[PDB]
Amino acid sequence: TLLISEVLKTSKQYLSVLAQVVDIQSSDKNIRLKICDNSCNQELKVVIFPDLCYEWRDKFSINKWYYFNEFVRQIYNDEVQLKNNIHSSIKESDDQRKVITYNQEQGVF
Repeated sequence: TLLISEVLKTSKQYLSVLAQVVDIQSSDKNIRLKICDNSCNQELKVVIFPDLCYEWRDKFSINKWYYFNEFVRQIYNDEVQLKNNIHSSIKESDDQRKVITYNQEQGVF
């Protein structure tokens, strides 16, 4: 598995990345995500296409970590992103802690 910091600069065609989903857009027949690391301060755009996108439609959870396995690296507008492809696979990370915090409106203090 490569870090997003790696992904941003690698020359590989195929990669696998463990990362957090910080944005979901289910805009029809495709899922578009932003994913995030602890290696970098930048997000990475991921597009999940027909086939794969069929099972992940309503599945993704915000801030959850997943293994994106054997995705394809591409460049669009000077921006690197990853895409689904025939060999691709996605798995929820089994070692993740759900933390629930509440923030209080501060104008009260």
